[PDB]
Amino acid sequence: MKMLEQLEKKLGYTFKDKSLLEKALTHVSYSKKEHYETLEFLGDALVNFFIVDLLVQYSPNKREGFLSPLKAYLISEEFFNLLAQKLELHKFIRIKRGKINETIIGDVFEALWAAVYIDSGRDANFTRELFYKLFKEDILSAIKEGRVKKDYKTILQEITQKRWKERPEYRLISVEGPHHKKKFIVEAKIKEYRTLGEGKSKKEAEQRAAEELIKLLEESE
Amino acid sequence: MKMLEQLEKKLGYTFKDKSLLEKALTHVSYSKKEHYETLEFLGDALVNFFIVDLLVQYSPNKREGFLSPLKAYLISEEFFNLLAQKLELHKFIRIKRGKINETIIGDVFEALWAAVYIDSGRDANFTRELFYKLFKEDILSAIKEGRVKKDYKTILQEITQKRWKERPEYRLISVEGPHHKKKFIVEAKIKEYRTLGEGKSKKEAEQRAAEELIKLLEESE
RNA sequence: CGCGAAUUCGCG
RNA sequence: CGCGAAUUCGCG
RNA sequence: CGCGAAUUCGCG
RNA sequence: CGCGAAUUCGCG
Repeated sequence: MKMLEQLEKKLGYTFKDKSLLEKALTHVSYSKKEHYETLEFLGDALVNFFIVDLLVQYSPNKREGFLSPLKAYLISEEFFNLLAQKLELHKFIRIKRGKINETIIGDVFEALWAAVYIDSGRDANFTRELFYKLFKEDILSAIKEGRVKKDYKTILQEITQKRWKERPEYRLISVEGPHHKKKFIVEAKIKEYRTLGEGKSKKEAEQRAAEELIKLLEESE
Repeated sequence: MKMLEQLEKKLGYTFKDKSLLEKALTHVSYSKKEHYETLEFLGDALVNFFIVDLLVQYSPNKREGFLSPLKAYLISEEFFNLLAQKLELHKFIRIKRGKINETIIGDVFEALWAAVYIDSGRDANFTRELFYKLFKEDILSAIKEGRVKKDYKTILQEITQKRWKERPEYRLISVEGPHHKKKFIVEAKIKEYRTLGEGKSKKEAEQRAAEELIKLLEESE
């Protein structure tokens, strides 16, 4: 296909089986029999490994407390899209009109790499170098500027300020258990949408509620 | 023969560098800045990959709905402990005798393969085979035989009947999500104790709840 | 112990 | 319905 | 679990 | 209509 060649040209790899490359680009809404779903599964574990290995090598601090935040960002939907954009993935994806979104691009990106892996005769070392060739420069850049992930409270506040010029209100509902290992439950509220959050401290609880309240706000669109 | 050599043989690999192999086997509580924390962080990613590649290649059903639960069981410390028996890590692991539990063994399991990976000049392929060499059948064995999920409810019932002669009471708290994928949340209670659980079905939720209820039904009387 | 039932939970 | 478990009741 | 059905939502 | 998710009722 005139299109597959281009995508291959960008990756610097030619598939020994065009049906495999095509499968990774095909969404379930295009072909109920052969879609990226399964490769997506394998790519998740694959890309995860590539990124985690780059992290433990180029991170100024090796402790888990430090590395965890960075990983959360590196394997996030957001970042995967940035990297998928260097290939213009949306252009080559085969899906039904109006069903595409950022969650999808992120997955085909994962599947895409599971494809190369398998098509290269499951050669891990090879796939990894190809991946770094195209993205190592970008990954080390994120690690260096400490790019983390915004917590739910900050995200919620922005969402609710973008739409209503208002901020949610958290309130303490109840307290329970023992004094040493206390249980908190807070209520996140915006307009008339409400969610509850449970946790060890008032803050963590709020973080939970905010996360919930964000899900709720999504569907109300 | 030395401790290491004894393991290197049961592992089928002779470390170029001994320090690395002995680091993966150490617990901070013994070696202040020479424990497996970091290696474990990479090993996790490395092993999750080794498994996922094997799972999506030989699994009967290659649907994400089917594989997802299988994975959870395959990379669980619970399972890693079973695989670990092949080596009896609970014999070479260096630690202040009196804290070595199940989790630690798992972390060491992951941390070990990370050591192999590095000492092998970071040859994922090589390390992967060495892995299948030892655990391929075991994994395949568990992949197709099926997971005999733990019946927390009945167990929980066998306890409250033993200590209070009264069986537990479950209670639905909420139901969220689209009707094609509802997400339940139930609250299990006994006498004056409470715990929550959530799942794709009431039964599932009831289990996740009767579970946490047991973990806490041992932190009192 | 065996036989027959009940209640509850689980699996099929 | 069947199997299993727990706790009961009856019979042998 | 198997048989017979209802309801809601998703997918062909 | 057929698949699939969830919730139920009758029978075995």
